[PDB]
Amino acid sequence: NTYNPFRLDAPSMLLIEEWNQVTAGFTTKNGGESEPPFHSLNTGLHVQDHEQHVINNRKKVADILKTDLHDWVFADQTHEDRIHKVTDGDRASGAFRYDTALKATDGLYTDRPNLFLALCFADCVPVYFYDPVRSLVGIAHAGWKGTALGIAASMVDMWIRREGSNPADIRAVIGPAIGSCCYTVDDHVIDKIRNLPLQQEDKAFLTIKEGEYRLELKEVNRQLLVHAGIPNGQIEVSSLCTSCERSLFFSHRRDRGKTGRMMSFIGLK
Ligand SMILES: [Cl-]
Ligand SMILES: [K+]
Ligand SMILES: [Zn+2]
Repeated sequence: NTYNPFRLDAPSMLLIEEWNQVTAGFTTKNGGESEPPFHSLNTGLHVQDHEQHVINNRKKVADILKTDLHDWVFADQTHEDRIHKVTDGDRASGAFRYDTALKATDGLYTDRPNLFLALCFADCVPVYFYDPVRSLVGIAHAGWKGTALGIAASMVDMWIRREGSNPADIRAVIGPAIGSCCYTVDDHVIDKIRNLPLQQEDKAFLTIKEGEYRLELKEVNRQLLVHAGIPNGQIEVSSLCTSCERSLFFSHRRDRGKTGRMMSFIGLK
């Protein structure tokens, strides 16, 4: 299926065209230095890959975007719902060492120029946020936990309440993540999903058999953005499934737990 709203600058980059001034995108599996099981453009420092290879994969992505890795900010992602407003002082945090990545953080946004925000992915849902009026860019990492927590709606509530955004001005993109085609969950997950402040929670999951459910994590997040006040017309959901697209993405589910991570990135220049 189409890459839309992304454009493929092969091999390594998928770029959100309409936003580019914002630079936003998502990396692919290809064009890196990492050995199996991280072949080849692994960007995670937390998956026991060779550290120098990950920094070089990041150094290559930073150079394609004609930026410096010193102006990048990374998160210690704990699959909760903490959103950090990145400022100049946060520069280079987590970019070369995981020790300085933003602790227990899964949402990032900023209004400062030349400051690139970065989240790691290999099946979970990447969300992008852009307010062209307030000149805010943001990204959030939503697995099933972050989805049940509504980390995507908190980004919108944070822009509305702390930053003075009009929710009608906010644009959002949902990137490559695991589709319902390849994702089944137990009651423990579904009970937490169906407890979201959405009334149409069950539109995103079905029952295969008792205790096994198919779940579309992109759709719950899209529902949470519309609930939060973003007009549905201003949300674009990538159809790409990280499990299905074997030549493009790492997938935690397909690869049986030991694999690389792509990254989403956004920044203003
Ligand atoms: Cl439970
Ligand atoms: K249903
Ligand atoms: Zn799939």
